[PDB]
Formats: sequence, C-alpha cells, structure tokens
Amino acid sequence: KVFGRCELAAAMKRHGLDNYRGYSLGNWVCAAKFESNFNTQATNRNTDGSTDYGILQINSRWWCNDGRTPGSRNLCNIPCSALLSSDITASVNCAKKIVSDGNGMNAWVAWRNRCKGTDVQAWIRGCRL
Ligand SMILES: [Cl-]
Ligand SMILES: [Cl-]
Ligand SMILES: [Cs+]
Ligand SMILES: [Cs+]
Ligand SMILES: [Cs+]
Ligand SMILES: [Cs+]
Ligand SMILES: [Cs+]
Ligand SMILES: [Cs+]
Ligand SMILES: [Cs+]
Repeated sequence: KVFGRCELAAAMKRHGLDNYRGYSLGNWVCAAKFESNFNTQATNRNTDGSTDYGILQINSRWWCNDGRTPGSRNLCNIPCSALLSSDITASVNCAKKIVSDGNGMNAWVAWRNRCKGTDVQAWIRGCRL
C-alpha cells in the first residue's frame, strides 16, 4: 500500500506513535517518507547482507526474521514479511521497540540526516487528525 501523507499521519496516530518516546507525529511521518516513500512494500538490501522492510525500513539482523540474515536476533519476534502489510500495526509495534533501544530515532539514519532538527510539523500540516 502507498499511503498518502495525512492518511499515514492518521494511521500512525491510530496506533499510538504520536509523541511516542517524545517524538511528535511529524517526525514519524518524515522518517517514513524518506525510508519508504510511504510504501509498505518497500524492501532494500544492505551492504552487510541484511534487508530493510516496510514503511520504516526495519532490518533483518536485529529486528525481524527473513531466514537469510546470519546472526538474526529477531527482537520484534516477527517475520520480516509482516512488515510489508497494508496494516501498519506490526511495523508500528516494532518501531516502538527500536526507538526505545537507547538512541531514539537516530536508529533511522535517514531520520538523523533528513528529519532531525527540521520543521517536521510541516509533515502533518493541513491534516484532519
Ligand atoms: Cl509534528
Ligand atoms: Cl530520545
Ligand atoms: Cs509521551
Ligand atoms: Cs538499505
Ligand atoms: Cs533503507
Ligand atoms: Cs541495533
Ligand atoms: Cs527472538
Ligand atoms: Cs540496548
Ligand atoms: Cs542501541
């Protein structure tokens, strides 16, 4: 599924991400924009053999099982395919664990490089939420 911006903002809010760990909704929407372009089906191979999955590009070394990532811990206890679903619940539940891992949203390099410090409220501007 390719979400619209406000549609994804609403779905994220519906799943408890607004201000989760202190990160406002616009931070999450911004991260999803630059990780996946709002496409739940996005997958991208990393240099190290792991793969990133879904709206928030969650990896298979630490967080989900894809069966092909040596050393996989599967800390979200889910198949990586579950992170490609139209229903963002699994991606949200796992993201909540990731952002609680110690470094906040810096876990997403694209958030650090493209969202952090910016006017992230712009991502929710105009949205009926
Ligand atoms: Cl915001
Ligand atoms: Cl933090
Ligand atoms: Cs909070
Ligand atoms: Cs990647
Ligand atoms: Cs990525
Ligand atoms: Cs990690
Ligand atoms: Cs596990
Ligand atoms: Cs940790
Ligand atoms: Cs960490």
